Amino acid sequence: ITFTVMIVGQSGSGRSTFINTLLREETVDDEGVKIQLNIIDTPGFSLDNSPSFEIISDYIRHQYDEILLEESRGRVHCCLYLINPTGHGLKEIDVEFIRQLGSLVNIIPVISKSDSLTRDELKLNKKLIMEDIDRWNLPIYNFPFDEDEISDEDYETNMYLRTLLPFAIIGSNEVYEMGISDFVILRNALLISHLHDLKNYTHEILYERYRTEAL
Repeated sequence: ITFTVMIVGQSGSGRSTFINTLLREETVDDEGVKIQLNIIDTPGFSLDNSPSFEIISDYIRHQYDEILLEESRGRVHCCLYLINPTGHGLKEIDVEFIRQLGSLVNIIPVISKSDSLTRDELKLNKKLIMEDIDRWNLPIYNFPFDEDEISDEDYETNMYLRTLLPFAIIGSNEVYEMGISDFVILRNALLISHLHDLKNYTHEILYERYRTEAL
């Protein structure tokens, strides 16, 4: 079971060191069965450095184009948008990127250089990025769940995952919190299940909207 995850975000901190904390492609098991993850990185952008995102937008659209093509005779299931912190909430480029591409790819916001900030600094930045997501109605993957199927306790876990957003993912992968533990290392089973929901979300609805756009 192959999976496509793309890393997008500014040079600022280090978009090149982030892939290591897990254009260039890189490949990396369930409850016995083999699961090969195909992570792909893009160049870091700055509003003036605009010709670097149109090719990401093209790649995404083009992957969805070659499926729709095969259905008439490789697509990205998750976007890890690296946000540079400190700089009060979300930038105009961070905003303009995720509103367009948020309809085509499952964007999940992450925070770069997490270890170079305090807990109070991190709480703040988390609060603001989320405040700018609401204000600009930014279409982010907010862990949608099957109302009847994925029920109770697993719901409580999903409410907690959403809480960790924007993911400050550092060290041995790990996500940082604010309040039992400071670093959260996701159950191998849990990460895979979500990957299956992003794989399914980009096929069941995200490709469906793009298919009913050209048709």
